Amino acid sequence: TVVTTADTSQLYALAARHGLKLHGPLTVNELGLDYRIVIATVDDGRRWVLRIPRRAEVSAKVEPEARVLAMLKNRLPFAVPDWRVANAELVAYPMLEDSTAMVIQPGSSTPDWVVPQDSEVFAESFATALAALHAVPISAAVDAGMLIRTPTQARQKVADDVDRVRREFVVNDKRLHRWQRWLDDDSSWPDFSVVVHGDLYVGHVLIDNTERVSGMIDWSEARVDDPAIDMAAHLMVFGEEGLAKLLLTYEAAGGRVWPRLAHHIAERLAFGAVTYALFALDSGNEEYLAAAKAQLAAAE
Ligand SMILES: CC[C@H]1OC(=O)[C@H](C)[C@@H](O[C@H]2C[C@@](C)(OC)[C@@H](O)[C@H](C)O2)[C@H](C)[C@@H](O[C@@H]2O[C@H](C)C[C@H](N(C)C)[C@H]2O)[C@](C)(OC)C[C@@H](C)C(=O)[C@H](C)[C@@H](O)[C@]1(C)O
Ligand SMILES: Nc1nc2c(ncn2[C@@H]2O[C@H](CO)[C@@H](O)[C@H]2O)c(=O)[nH]1
Repeated sequence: TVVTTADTSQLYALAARHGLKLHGPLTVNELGLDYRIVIATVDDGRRWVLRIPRRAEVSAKVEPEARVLAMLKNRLPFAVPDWRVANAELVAYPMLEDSTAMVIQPGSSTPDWVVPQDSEVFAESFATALAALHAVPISAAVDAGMLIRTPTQARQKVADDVDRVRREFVVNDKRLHRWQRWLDDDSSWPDFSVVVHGDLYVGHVLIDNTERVSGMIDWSEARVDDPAIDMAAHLMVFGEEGLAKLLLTYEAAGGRVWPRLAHHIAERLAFGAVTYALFALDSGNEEYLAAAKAQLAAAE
């Protein structure tokens, strides 16, 4: 035989327990710390994504995320995963075959490709898609049992994350003062919350052949919270010029803005160091921890 990374017999049995008959090519990504991700061919001739929780604490998150996606399906003008299997041992959905807005080889630190800066179709359709997401009524989020943060709770969560990093790591003094100044800067913070994706960047956005946004994936961080959460990565990837274009079109599409939104988004992006450090800490992974500590101690 030939040794292969995927355990085809175990994967077949797992899928079959949930009404899916695997047959044909599959691909496996075991780099995720919480899930194994397999793209598999099923006897319907279609590819399906198998999202396999690794541990009980991850399995616990399946049921609430399933309620989120069930609520979002009809309320977004783009596709989201259709979790036709959702249980503690397996999530599975038909693959949304459109490409992500970037392409990267598993394990690599460098993408092969990112949708270009000058793609007006991408920029525009991402802005309108984001306005549509942020227009989902909070009532619908409450009815779906989502995590809800008022503006005060949103700001408290950021404070709590900063304080946890301060307890566990040694942070550059200027970084600490930046975060504290932000937390104390009333004019930066929004006076409302919206449904956010929570982990939104080009790698979780799907596009058609023309580069028009057609879907979003990986909704595990979705909640009602600060809208700027979903704009930080756009600034990170497309710069201030990209952000300026996003905010103009987002507002024109009905997105609610506030005067210091662009500033707030930059502060949220800086806060990404906190998010990364807590991910590292909770992961127990020494390589991620090494990177986090180095970033935190470094002057920005
Ligand atoms: C351009 C392409 C590059 O993407 C980015 O830089 C995004 C803008 C990031 O989001 C930025 C912006 C941000 C707002 O997230 C969208 C912010 O939270 C974050 C930490 O970094 C990522 C997505 C981060 O992931 C996020 O890291 C979190 C700690 C946990 C998140 N999730 C729950 C599993 C996860 O998706 C990550 C750390 O990159 C550096 C992923 C890590 C594997 C890499 O270094 C990558 C190879 C990348 O540099 C990239 C793919 O080449
Ligand atoms: N194009 C596409 N990629 C997916 C889909 N589901 C998962 N992926 C990929 O697998 C990762 C983990 O879910 C994502 O970040 C994507 O890289 C999908 O339906 N379509």
